[PDB]
Amino acid sequence: MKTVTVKNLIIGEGMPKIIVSLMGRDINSVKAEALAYREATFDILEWRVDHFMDIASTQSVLTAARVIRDAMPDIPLLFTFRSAKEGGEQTITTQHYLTLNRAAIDSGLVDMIDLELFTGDADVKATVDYAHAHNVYVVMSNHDFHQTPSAEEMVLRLRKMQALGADIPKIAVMPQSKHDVLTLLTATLEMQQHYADRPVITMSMAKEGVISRLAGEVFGSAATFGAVKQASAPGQIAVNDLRSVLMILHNA
Amino acid sequence: MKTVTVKNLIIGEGMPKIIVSLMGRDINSVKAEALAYREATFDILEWRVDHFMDIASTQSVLTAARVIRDAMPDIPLLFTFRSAKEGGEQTITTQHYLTLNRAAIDSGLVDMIDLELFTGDADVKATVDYAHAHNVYVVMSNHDFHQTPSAEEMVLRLRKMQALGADIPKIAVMPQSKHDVLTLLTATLEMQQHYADRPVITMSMAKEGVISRLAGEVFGSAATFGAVKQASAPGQIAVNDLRSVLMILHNA
Ligand SMILES: *C[C@H]1C[C@@H](C(=O)O)C[C@@H](O)[C@@H]1O
Ligand SMILES: *C[C@H]1C[C@@H](C(=O)O)C[C@@H](O)[C@@H]1O
Repeated sequence: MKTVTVKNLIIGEGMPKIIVSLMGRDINSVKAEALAYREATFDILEWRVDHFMDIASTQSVLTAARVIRDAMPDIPLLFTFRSAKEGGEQTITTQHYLTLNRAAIDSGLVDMIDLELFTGDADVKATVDYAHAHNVYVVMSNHDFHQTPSAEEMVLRLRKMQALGADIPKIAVMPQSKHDVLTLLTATLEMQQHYADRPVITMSMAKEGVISRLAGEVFGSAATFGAVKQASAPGQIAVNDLRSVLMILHNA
Repeated sequence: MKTVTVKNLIIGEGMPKIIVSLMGRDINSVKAEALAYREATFDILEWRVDHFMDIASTQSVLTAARVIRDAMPDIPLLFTFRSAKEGGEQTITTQHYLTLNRAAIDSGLVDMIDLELFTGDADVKATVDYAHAHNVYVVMSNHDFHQTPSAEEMVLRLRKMQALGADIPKIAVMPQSKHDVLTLLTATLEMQQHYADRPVITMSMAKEGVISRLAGEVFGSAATFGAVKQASAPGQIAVNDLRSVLMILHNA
């Protein structure tokens, strides 16, 4: 295992780390959300950049990143543009997606970026190497909002992310049955037992999958997402309730 | 599904029911424990009769049952002699085991008895029919403190309990790996999806199995055990923490 340490938070040891997602449509709402979020308790702040409407302007995006960093100078900050293709709010070109992520890297304002695996291998690898050259970590990600692949497919997908240089592979899948939730846990455990080179983040979405957001410590998900007021994906529970459960499991 | 209702508690619907176990070595300690336990919040009281030292006297056992019922007139009360063979505190003959359970049935003091499947089919069936003739329900049980059978074996074991007339089949197994915890959840889900005639109670014991004590609602365990001060089996957590988690999952 190679853990990832950002600002004295160690990802891949101990209790799963709690991530919350800031969603602001405009600069004023980003400000208001940042000031509210700093009164919540969590480990990592994700900025969901795809919720921001003025996406075409790299400088508008950077101004908003600074509002967030100014509000929370000491928080681990993860910059995430989630494509509509993978369940996010809007669509941009691949070149603009890469430009935004590289601008985030260059700014020094963010600790981590999210890179979607299915952007394409060559672009992903080049952007991972750019991030690493500038001391930014990569959460490499994949989301299936329709269905759950087999455990074997999910393991191979997470292993491919590792091979492309991901610091933290991540997969979120949609259960169509309770059995699909167990499939996601099975894949998570296989990574823990047999492919334990990088911390991985896994989740089964929606109501049936909520147990997967709670059981990260035993089966090997390094982080989990909670909701401050609105979920950033189906199945997230209130962040304080998430924290309560994680502590009970850590101390059991 | 045929649910089991005891004193306005419905087992096999809604949130898993919380069971705690009263362990007293003698009549004075049974008294003290009953008075403490009635200041805890839970759904079913199990009296672990095998912890009681004066086991040879049916009348001493009945006196202790009455102390408990007097302290808690409205609680669902489950009478359980757990054999040392199945992880309990002492050994008695099969005939004395049956005598104690029948005396409990006859007393009107208890709502449910525990009957261990591996006592033997004919004795178990006869005692189930005696319980049913006297309006007492049967939790039919099996415990493996060493290892976890396959999911297929556990399903067939729980189905056999159903066939012998169990109102609530129950299995507790010891994981030797994290994979074994998933095996127990898999068997539980198979009962929910394909053999949903009776409520079943399932648990993977010890620290690795604790998630199985929390995830009953999603995968189909009808009840779960918590600890008031001391666990009655490995892996039980503090009852208030158990209750907190169950409510979070019920409301997620
Ligand atoms: C990494 C994904 C995970 C989503 C989830 O399923 O909780 C939340 C979303 O904001 C993140 O980008
Ligand atoms: C039915 C068993 C279950 C045990 C457990 O694993 O929690 C506790 C014990 O007192 C019960 O009789």
